[PDB]
Amino acid sequence: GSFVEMVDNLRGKSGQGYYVEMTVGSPPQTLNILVDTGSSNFAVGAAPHPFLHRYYQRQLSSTYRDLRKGVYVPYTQGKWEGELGTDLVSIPHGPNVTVRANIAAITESDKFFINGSNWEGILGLAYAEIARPDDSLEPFFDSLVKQTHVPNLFSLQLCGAGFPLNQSEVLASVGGSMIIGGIDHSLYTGSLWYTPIRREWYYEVIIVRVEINGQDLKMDCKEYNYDKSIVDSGTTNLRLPKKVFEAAVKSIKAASSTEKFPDGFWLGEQLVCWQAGTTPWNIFPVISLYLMGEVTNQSFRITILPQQYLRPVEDVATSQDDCYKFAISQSSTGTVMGAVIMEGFYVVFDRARKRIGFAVSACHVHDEFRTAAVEGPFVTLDMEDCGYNI
Ligand SMILES: CCCN(CCC)C(=O)c1cc(C)cc(C(=O)N[C@@H](Cc2cc(F)cc(F)c2)[C@H](O)[C@H]2C[C@@H](Oc3ccccc3)CN2)c1
Repeated sequence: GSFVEMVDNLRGKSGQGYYVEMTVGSPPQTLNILVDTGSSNFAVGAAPHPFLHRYYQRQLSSTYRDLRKGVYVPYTQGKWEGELGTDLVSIPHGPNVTVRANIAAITESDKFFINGSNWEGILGLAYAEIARPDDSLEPFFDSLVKQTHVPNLFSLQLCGAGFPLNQSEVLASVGGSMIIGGIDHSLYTGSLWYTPIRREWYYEVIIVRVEINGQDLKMDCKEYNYDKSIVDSGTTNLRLPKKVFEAAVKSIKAASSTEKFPDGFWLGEQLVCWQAGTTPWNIFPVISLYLMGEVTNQSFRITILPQQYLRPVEDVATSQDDCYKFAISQSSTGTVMGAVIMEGFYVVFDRARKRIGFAVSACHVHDEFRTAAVEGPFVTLDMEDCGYNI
């Protein structure tokens, strides 16, 4: 590992998001910021809110510049409205550089901030095409690269604990690493396999085959990417297009049929619990997603365990039982490879070479019998046809 200064700089968990510490303004104002590869705006709370114990105070920054323009971002989940401006930004546990970046000062929000998450803003790491108001508002990473010598690449290791973390624990625990400008080899095992970034807006990729315990889901691969497939640290679950979700759940139910679970569990709403240490991991299937490779007619696969798609949650009775929620749900906006999926791998966002790399994470949760995996190559034809076109 050659980036020790950035190793272990993240905190959080899949259900509330992973964040990195940043500073904005002069003198520096420290804020915790949600790492979101699923959007492209850098925005921070800039006014009191019930769930924030601190926020950006523009009047106290000598380097603050007002862009005299409003901005509104309606995400799938929540929304915020704010005022645009620029200011000096740094990442304490990151590259030792300071850059002038666009900042949306949030003045109003609805279902955006999360009670107890410990973050006060969001860092959209995707491309300008999806930035609000429009693509003229340069994203943070683009500014960082244009203004410094930092290589055009970042990598993420999100570390799920494998069990519930209470308020005190989640504040003291290391949640992972965000390596800005490089790849740290201590964060993964095995080889890195790369899939092309189909188009630069979201970090869009193409899934060409799906297996549940090795059994082909057997759908037209176009269905897997309808209307797109993205890698999104800003979403907890693996979200799947309606028809794919229905087929996946049917197959996962069949594989785990030795135990019956309530509909509320499969809807991702209610938790299921087992006596301490008795979670029957072995009855649940592994899930493999084959992604387009960099070489013609070649693909590779990433395999996740139920230790990834079953999200640890504290029992309503704070008992000693081990409980979880099903972290796979349906989408009407394409496949979303969220945090629970990223927790199994070290993910390299190689913007310079327009590709995304995957490798088994040194911190993924597993058991003595199975492990997550990244394997290849496989001969796969007409993969271009797996991509969707409106
Ligand atoms: C992460 C903590 C738990 N959580 C949020 C609270 C329930 C989710 O799992 C979740 C669930 C859904 C169904 C959507 C989004 C969602 O919209 N996430 C976006 C980021 C985000 C928004 C928010 F309000 C609170 C957050 F904690 C995180 C991300 O950019 C998604 C949205 C879409 O891309 C865009 C849509 C519109 C504009 C720009 C990007 C694909 N990436 C997030």
